Amino acid sequence: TVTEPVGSYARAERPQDFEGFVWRLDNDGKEALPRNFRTSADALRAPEKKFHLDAAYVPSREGMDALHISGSSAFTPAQLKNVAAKLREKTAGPIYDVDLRQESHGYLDGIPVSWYGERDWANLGKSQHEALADERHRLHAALHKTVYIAPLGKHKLPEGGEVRRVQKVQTEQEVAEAAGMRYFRIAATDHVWPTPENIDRFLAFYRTLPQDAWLHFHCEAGVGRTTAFMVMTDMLKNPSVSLKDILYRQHEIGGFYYGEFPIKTKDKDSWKTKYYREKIVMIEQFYRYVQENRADGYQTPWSVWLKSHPAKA
Amino acid sequence: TVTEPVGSYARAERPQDFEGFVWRLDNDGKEALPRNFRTSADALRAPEKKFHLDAAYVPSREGMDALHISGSSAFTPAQLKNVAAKLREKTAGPIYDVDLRQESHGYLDGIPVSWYGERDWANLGKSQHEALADERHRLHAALHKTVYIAPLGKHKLPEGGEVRRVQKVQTEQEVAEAAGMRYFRIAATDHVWPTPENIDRFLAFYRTLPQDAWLHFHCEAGVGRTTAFMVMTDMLKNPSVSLKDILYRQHEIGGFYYGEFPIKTKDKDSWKTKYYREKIVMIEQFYRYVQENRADGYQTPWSVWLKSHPAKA
Repeated sequence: TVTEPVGSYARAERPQDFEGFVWRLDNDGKEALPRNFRTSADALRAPEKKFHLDAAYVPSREGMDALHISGSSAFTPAQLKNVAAKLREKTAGPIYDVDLRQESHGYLDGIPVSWYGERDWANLGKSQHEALADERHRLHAALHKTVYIAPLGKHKLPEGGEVRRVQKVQTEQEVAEAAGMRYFRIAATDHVWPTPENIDRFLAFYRTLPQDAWLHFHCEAGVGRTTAFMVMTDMLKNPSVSLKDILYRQHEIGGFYYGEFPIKTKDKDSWKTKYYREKIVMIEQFYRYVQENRADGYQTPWSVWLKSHPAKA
Repeated sequence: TVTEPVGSYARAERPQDFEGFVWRLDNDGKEALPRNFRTSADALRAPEKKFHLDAAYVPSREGMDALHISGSSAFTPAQLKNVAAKLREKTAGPIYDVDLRQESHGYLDGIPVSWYGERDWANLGKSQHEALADERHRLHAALHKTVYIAPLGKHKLPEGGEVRRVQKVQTEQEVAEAAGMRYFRIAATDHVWPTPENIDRFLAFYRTLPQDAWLHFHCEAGVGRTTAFMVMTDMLKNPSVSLKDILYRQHEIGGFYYGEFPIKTKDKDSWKTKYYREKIVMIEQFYRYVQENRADGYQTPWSVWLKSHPAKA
C-alpha cells in the first residue's frame, strides 16, 4: 500500500507552505521574442555538457518537418505577436498557444505577471478549475489597484521592480486571441512531472486537432514543462522514432534533455533532485504507453493505463 | 484665497498615488536598542557638519534635567522592553510610548512591520480614525496568511526579505503595554510637518500628563517626526529657553536640526526640499505660538491660532 505512486510525488507536498506572495515579472519585454524560442524545424545543436550526452550522436530527424511544434518561455503581448507572425510563415493551419502554467498569471497594463509563491507552487493542489478561478479573481482584483511587480533575484525573492496602479487587466487567453492564436490551457505544476489529469487532458485535446495544427507550448522559463509536452507530442506523432532520438532531438533543438543523466543541483536546490529522477522514469513510462496503445487508437487513457502499469523508482 | 496654507503643503499631494504595496521590515532586531535612541538627560555632542552650525556654541541646558523625554527609531518587542528598562532607571513616573507613525504598522510573529507605500505615504490624507482602521484591518487580515516582509534597498524598493505564514498578530499598543509603557498614538505623516490636527491632539494630551510623566517619542527612522515633537515638548515645558538653544540641544543629543541650514538633496529626493523649508518655518511659528499663548494657559488651540496667524514662506 503506497501513499503516492511514482509520477505523483508532488501530491505529498503541502500547498499551504508555498502560497503566493508577489506578482512576479514574467518577462522584461526587452527582446523581440520570448526566451528559449525553438521549433521542430530548427537545426540540431551540440548537447549541453550537464547532460553528459554523446556529442557525436546524430539523432534521426524523421517526422520533424511535419511535427509542427515550437516552445518558449513566458512573453509580453508584443512578443507573442512576433511568435505568431513567425509561426504563420510556417503553416496555414490553426496556431495554438498551449499554456502549460498552473500558476495564476496574466497581464497588468500589458505586463506579463504571475502570482508567485515559493517554488512557484502558489496553486499546488488546486484542481484546474480552482486554479483558473483563483487566476480570474486575482487578475480582476488588481484592476484600478496599486500593485508591486518585481523580478526575482537573489534567492528567488523580489529584487527592485516597480509599483503602479493598474488600468488594464487581461488573461493570457485574450492576449493569445489578440495575436491570432487559438488558446489551450493545461494547469501543470512547475518543476514536476505533469499529473495524469494534465496528460489525459492533453491527449484528449491532441486527438481533436486538425492535421495542419501547429502547437506552440510554453511555461514560465520554457524548459521543464514545455519540453515534457513537446516530447509527448513528438512520441505521439512519430511513434516509429526511438526514445533516444526523441529525447536527443528535443534537447538539441533547445529543450530539456529528458533522458538519464548525472543529476547535480545546488545545495539550496536539492529538493529538485527526486523530481528530476521522477521525470526520467515517467518519460520512459509515457513512451511505453504510446507504444502499447497506439495500435488500437488509445481506447484506454494514460491515467487508467498508468494505474494498472505503475512506474517504479 | 489660498488653497493650502503653509504647514499644510502635503494636503496638495494625491493619496491614490502613494498606496501601500508591501510589508516593510521596520527593524532587523539585531541590536539591543532601536536606532537613534536618545534622552534629554544625555550630554550634548558636536553638531553634524551638514547643518553648518557653530560647534563652539554651548547651548543652555536649562530645564533638560526635568524635561523627561526620549526618542528613537521603530523597534522590535525585545528592543522596546530594553528601552523601557533603561528609562525606568531615570524616573518613577508613567513611561509613555508616543507612536507618531501615521503609516499602518504592527508586529507579525513579533516582527515590526509597516504597510509601505511610496514615500511611506500609504495613509496620506486619512483621518486618524481611518488610518487606525486600515491598520487594524490589515493586521488582522495577515493572521494565518502568507506574507512577504522585506527591507527597502536600492531606490526604496523591496530587496530580499522573507516569506512566512503568520501565527501571531499584535499592535504596537499591545507591545507597548507588554513592555510596561502607556501608549499614545499620533498619526503623523512621514517626512512632513505634523498637521494642525496632529499637534492639537498632542497638546491636549500634554496638558493632562502627570508632572513626572516620561515621553518616549518615535517614528520609523527616529529623526524627522521624533525630533519635531521632542522640540515642541521642549519649547512647551521650557518657554524661557531661546529658540536657538532648543534647536541646537535637541540636535546635539542626537536629533535633527530644525533651524535654517543649507538644504541639499539628491535629484531623486528633490521632492523633499520644500518639505524641509516648510518644517523650518513651522518650527518658528510653533515657538511663536508657545510664547504668545502660554500666559493664558493655551486657551486657544494651535489649529485655531494658526488660522488667524498663518505662517509665511
